[PDB]
Amino acid sequence: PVHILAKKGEVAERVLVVGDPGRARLLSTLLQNPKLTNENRGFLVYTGKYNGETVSIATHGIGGPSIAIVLEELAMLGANVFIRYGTTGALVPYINLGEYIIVTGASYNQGGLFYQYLRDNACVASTPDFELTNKLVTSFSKRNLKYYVGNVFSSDAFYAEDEEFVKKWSSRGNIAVEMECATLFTLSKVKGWKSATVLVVSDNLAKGGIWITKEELEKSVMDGAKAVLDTLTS
Amino acid sequence: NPVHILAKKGEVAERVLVVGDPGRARLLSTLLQNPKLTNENRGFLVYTGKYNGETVSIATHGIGGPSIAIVLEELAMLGANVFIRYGTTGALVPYINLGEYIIVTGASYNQGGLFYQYLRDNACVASTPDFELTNKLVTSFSKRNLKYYVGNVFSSDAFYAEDEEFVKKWSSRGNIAVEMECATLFTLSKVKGWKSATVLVVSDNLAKGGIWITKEELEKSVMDGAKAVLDTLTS
Amino acid sequence: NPVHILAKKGEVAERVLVVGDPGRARLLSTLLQNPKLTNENRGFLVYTGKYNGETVSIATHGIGGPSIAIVLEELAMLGANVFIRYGTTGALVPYINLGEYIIVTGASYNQGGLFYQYLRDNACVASTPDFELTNKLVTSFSKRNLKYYVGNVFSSDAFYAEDEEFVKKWSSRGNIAVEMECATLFTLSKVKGWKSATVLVVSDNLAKGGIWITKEELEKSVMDGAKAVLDTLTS
Amino acid sequence: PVHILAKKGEVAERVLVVGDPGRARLLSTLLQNPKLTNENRGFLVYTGKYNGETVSIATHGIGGPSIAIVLEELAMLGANVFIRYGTTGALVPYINLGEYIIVTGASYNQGGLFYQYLRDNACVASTPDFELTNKLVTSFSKRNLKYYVGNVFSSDAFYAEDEEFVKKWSSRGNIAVEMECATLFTLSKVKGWKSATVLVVSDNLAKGGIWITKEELEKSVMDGAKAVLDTLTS
Amino acid sequence: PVHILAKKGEVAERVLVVGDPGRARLLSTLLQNPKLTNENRGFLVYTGKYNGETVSIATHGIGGPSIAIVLEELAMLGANVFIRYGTTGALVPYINLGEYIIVTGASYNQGGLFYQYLRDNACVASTPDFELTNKLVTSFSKRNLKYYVGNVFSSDAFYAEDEEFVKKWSSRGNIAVEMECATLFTLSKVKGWKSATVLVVSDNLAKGGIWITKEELEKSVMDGAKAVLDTLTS
Amino acid sequence: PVHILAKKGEVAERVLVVGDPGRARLLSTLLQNPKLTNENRGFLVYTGKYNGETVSIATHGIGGPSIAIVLEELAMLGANVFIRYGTTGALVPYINLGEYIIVTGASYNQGGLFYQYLRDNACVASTPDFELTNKLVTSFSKRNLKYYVGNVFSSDAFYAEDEEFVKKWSSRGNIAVEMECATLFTLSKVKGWKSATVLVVSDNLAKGGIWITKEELEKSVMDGAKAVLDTLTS
Repeated sequence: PVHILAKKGEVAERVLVVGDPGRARLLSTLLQNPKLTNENRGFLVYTGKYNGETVSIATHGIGGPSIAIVLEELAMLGANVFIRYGTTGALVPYINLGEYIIVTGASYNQGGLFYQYLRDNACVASTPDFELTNKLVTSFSKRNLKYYVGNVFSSDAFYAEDEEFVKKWSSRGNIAVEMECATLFTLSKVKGWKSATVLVVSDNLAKGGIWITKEELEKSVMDGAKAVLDTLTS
Repeated sequence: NPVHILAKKGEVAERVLVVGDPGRARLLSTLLQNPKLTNENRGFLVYTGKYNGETVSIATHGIGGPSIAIVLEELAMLGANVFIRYGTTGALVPYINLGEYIIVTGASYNQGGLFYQYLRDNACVASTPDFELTNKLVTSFSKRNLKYYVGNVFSSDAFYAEDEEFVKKWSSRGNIAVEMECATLFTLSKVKGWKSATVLVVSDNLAKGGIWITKEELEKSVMDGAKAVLDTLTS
Repeated sequence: NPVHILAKKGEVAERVLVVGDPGRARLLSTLLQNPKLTNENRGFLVYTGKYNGETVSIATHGIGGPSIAIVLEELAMLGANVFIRYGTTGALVPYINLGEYIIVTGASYNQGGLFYQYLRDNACVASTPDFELTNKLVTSFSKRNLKYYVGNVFSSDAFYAEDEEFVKKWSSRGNIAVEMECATLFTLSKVKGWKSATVLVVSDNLAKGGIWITKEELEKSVMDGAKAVLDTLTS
Repeated sequence: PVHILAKKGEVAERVLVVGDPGRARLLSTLLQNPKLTNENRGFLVYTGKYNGETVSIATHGIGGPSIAIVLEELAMLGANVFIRYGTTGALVPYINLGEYIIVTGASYNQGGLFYQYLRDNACVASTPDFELTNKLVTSFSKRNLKYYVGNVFSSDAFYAEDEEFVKKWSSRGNIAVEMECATLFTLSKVKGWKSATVLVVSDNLAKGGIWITKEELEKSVMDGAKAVLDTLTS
Repeated sequence: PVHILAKKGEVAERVLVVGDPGRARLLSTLLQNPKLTNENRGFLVYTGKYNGETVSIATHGIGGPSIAIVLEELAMLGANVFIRYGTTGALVPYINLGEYIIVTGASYNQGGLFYQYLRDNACVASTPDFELTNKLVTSFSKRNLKYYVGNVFSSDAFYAEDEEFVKKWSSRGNIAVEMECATLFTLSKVKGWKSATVLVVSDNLAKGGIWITKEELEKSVMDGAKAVLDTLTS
Repeated sequence: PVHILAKKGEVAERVLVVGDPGRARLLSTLLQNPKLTNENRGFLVYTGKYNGETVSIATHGIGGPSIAIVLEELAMLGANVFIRYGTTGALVPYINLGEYIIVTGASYNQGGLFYQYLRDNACVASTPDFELTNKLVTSFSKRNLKYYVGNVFSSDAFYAEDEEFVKKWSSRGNIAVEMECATLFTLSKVKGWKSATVLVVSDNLAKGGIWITKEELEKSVMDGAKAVLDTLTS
């Protein structure tokens, strides 16, 4: 571990991963006796208790290259189950801000990180663990939360322009866009890790007029985190 | 109008079980009530009957992405919108036994041709089946006490192309079996708005020597799986 | 051994006329002396008889590169080494009339899948038929006073994929017609050392409205062309 | 900007960017009257004065996707001159630890980010601003620092295995490897920004290793930072 | 015409194209009352008479980019029929030095020039005109010359190393390697020009031990040129 | 070498390369006691002295494939420092005819030549030698010549149509277009040669046109050549 500087036995087997260190710390308060195991390079990691089960909440930063490093090092420290909990922008009009999307697969443009790991340009199925995903669905529905199940496009260029973005990716079967799922899923399949993803809808690209308040999004993040933690400790 | 599948509108059901071998289509039609052959053009046998109070069609798709794409497109033009592929496959992992089943959760594939023509560029669009439908398949195979494994498959386009590290390469990429039509089915269904899924009967294990099964042991496996699929399609 | 074409060794001739429609294979077998069905597995009808004192087989290859690749591979394993594809096609240029023929000199294609698996990279390997064999086809069609055009074709993998400038794009690239198996046939024959060629019956013109021909006018066209191909195969 | 929440007027036109939030905090002590203008998502940004000019030190995280986001938002807040200061692994045996590499270009594997921005697979020259780079050579020369000028490979997969890694990239004209330069240079050429990069060698992939010290590196990092600030304010 | 500076009516409709200006001048002596119409940038072009038929012999230099420019300009000057006459290296052991190969198609690596003309990476059939090629075969056989008919690989890198070169390209259906055929054929199909190619075997890559004398190769070049000219004026 | 038939010891380590054989002949008059060491295939090579150093002026023809062959053979004959001096079309409105462009990098479309040499599709940084390029800036400055420093697009298809040519390449950080730089730079990085390039602007693709004269260009070409020779002998 060059970036995450935790010690032997500090990182839990099951980890809730988020991109924003602010969210990691915030969610750490849902744990019992949470301990900061790492803060190097801003990647905050907390290990505490949830439902009497030891788990960790880790920061993975933005982008495939970043989350790949974090996952590799966390696994080197004992982690083998990862559930990414993040924010996304819907690509379909019917989804509201504050609702969730349980990811079933990730579309991505070839090259870069994937070529280095896969060694060629084959489109390897980028999917989460079947079982873990169904467990998330039960957990969310059990908590009466509004979620949608579908694929997402994992973009590498947040600001790159594309006048046909929404139609293009929505017509391709994706209902939302974020940036780490493809990497998380593919690397996991290749390394043998059990992974899944649930995203909180913070924006709707198919409706640049709707908005959620700050207090209403943090409540959405908190309610979902509980559902994810129920799953990580089930 | 369709130029390969010459069935008339109203002769193809909304729910379709698709298989590659026209012989399997004929053999499975016996599971339907009052089965009627609605097409035989170009050898693409399509039967339409009932099952569980639902009208269902069993259609032949031939071998390969190009062939299945054509059949799916035409069936859809004839009103089909729910497809469940029931095929045969070679396992890529040691622990999966012959005659057992694989419920597909995704398909790996090499870019090019068909995908480029439909998608218009070389993006790796997630090639996955309908979530709801796939879980129902699981439920039906479980309710009928059948041994299944859930995982991704590699949809190859060249059955006989040589590749020395084939099995290890694709199994290390998270695929547990290999066949040739899933990527096309999933991706095209995604683009066209169709609900699709797939279950495969393991007829070979590329990871474990050359173990075998009696011809009858295999037919039973195919028959048992067909019933579970038909239950799903009509659930 | 072959797992799709279940003909036994000695049941498939060295010279094979291959067609995509199993119905055409049956219909053309009548041109052979003492035609015998040597396979029907998976609908791939293969007939073997004589013509001009030569033993010849007529085999079904289904639709698409993946399908024809499998059939060619297995027929070859059964001793075949000379293949002449006789199919149907859509002209990309205005001046070619329905029922007329196109003797293929090359095939354009989109890289990917099958080609990548066989070639191992994305090189554009010249996809051309055997020179000697193609000239003989020309000679036979000329000797039988049939109207043919000689030129390249685009071997598409997605029959229904949308492309607004399709006809102009491919015709401006030097292709006079479009079908789906030539690139695979030519390239694979090149790699495997087989002698292959192809003649196509024009059943549609994508460049000129929607002119048509009687069903019988078409069958005659197919029959007349089959005779010329059989003459070539046995010359 | 949704990531860097600095107020307009809180980010300088001249920006020194580093991947580690920790390094940004440490280097802010080199500015006069340093103010923290952003803390969101861990992307610490400091603004202050140096040699009579307003300057900012910003965190870009790891990988092309992350730095692209940060550069775009800093640019939207007024930044137009960027100088990345990072760590790297040398690909040639003669470069010692603690020394510096002034980058003249970046090799990269075609990938999603470049495709989304460039709209095709063209290998656009990924180079820094010529003038700015020479000013860097001048500043590092004036401070008597040991540096080498050359191309670097901007990798997207820190942990991807490659049996011939060193031989391959060194034979392609690269003397070091890192992860954000290609993105920085290419994005800057497309956006019209002036950019450059200096790297501190913290490891040598071509040599068994060198005997240095956590404090020899500290000084090396600080010394270089002064050279960059001089350049940014030249 | 920026490179070939001929005037209206100087370039013939039918042109024999060779890569070496030395060969163009040498072959010009087979014509009657040959006139040098251009020598700009070394691209020597001669227009004379053969069998009472007006024809031209033009220099196209080495490589796809070079021959593409020459063909484009020659066509702009009235040319529409081109028969490339050059040298090649056999990829099969059974062909001797001084014999000829009548090209039926050309294999090539995608990209560069082809992407600019074709606008994407489709593998367009790169073949010569069917009729013209058969005419060459009759002409050579008529002159009792030893030729082979087959495809060739049009390489862009004469010195690029490839330890499996011969097996790779020979197993792909090519019997020889040169550098302009793919360009000649594809551009011709796209521009509507009638083209063909005959190559003189100057080397056998599948036998790095055989050699031909200088007087024996020039006789091979002269004998073949006559056969090609018979065809261009038939 | 099978193309450049110069005798070993007849080619200098320092070489000024130009595409036009005619320009090579014209510039040889700048050397002391110029000797023609190669005439084969039109690739005129002259060797002589200048500022107390042996120097060669060689012809490379048009396109990457041609220059690659010439560079490889000159290198086999002892050349290791190359400076290309060519003509170019500006992609930005502010550059006037007769002025110069000192190239800092080359954009290119992935193609056969790069694939054969690099063995894959990696976008290796195609840059000139940093030192050599600065020496060029110095020599052109000392001779009071008007130049601009920037990247160029190395095209393979002079006549390929592209409705948005200028906008596309200028927006990608390129200020001019030519055809051999990418090959020169990349091959040199892989082979260990020291290379650079200066271009004379003979046309401006972004502006209707400028009123110059065949003799203003002659002088521009001669003046630049002296600046390059000074650099090569610096």
